[PDB]
Amino acid sequence: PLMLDTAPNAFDDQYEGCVNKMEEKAPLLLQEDFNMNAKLKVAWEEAKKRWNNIKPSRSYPKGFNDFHGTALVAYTGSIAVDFNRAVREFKENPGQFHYKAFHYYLTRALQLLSNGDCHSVYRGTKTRFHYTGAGSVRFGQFTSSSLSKKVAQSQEFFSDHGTLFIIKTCLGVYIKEFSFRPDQEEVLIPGYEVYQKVRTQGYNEIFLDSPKRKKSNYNCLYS
Ligand SMILES: NC(=O)c1csc([C@@H]2O[C@H](COP(=O)(O)CP(=O)(O)OC[C@H]3O[C@@H](n4cnc5c(N)ncnc54)[C@H](O)[C@@H]3O)[C@@H](O)[C@H]2O)n1
Repeated sequence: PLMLDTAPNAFDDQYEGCVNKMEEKAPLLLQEDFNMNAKLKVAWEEAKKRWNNIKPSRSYPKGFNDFHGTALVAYTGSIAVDFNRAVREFKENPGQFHYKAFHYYLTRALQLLSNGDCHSVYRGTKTRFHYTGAGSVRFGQFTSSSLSKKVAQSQEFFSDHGTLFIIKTCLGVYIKEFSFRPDQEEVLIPGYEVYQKVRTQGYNEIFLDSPKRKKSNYNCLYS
């Protein structure tokens, strides 16, 4: 089983106060990430082509640029697992974090896309999660969920050995438009959202309620 807690070791940068500085420095940071992360570079190049195709269909929040769009498209792609792991295990050995720019752009994409609306979402997993009683919960990593319980419980994401999270999120963003899917009705939740009410029901249902945005352990680390 995996532990569900406040994600004390996750890279949870919210970039409070350094957005202008990051928008200037992240392009350089991105080249650095790529130079040491071949898988990310490939996922990004492929996502940039798809973004090019998606972009004309609609308008995006002011300040939302191609980096934000390409990061989000890439995330719904195959790179999510490796990225999330790197974020989750950050504090462990923060010398080899090669998603410095990627983490910023994806974080900023969701910040720009989130109006504040709250959602009832569901997330299915094939690995059992155990709440270790910390008092509250943060996912740490960016966390995918769906507006549809059907989707969350589908064999694609869930099995009896895993967990179904029933979540009320107010920072999650409906990113259907961006996904290589998009019938997954995905709501992407930032890892720094805190759920003040945690309730386990049965062996595989975890209810996460009372979301709140709280300060992160890291802030503008690479700015
Ligand atoms: N899960 C859903 O219901 C759902 C709805 S849309 C969606 C899509 O699924 C794809 C992958 O997303 P996902 O977030 O499941 C990938 P996520 O990084 O959760 O991968 C899950 C695996 O990573 C490891 N892991 C995850 N969390 C932890 C943890 N807290 N501690 C230790 N190890 C952990 C384990 O191997 C776990 O099985 C994306 O394309 C996303 O768009 N998933």
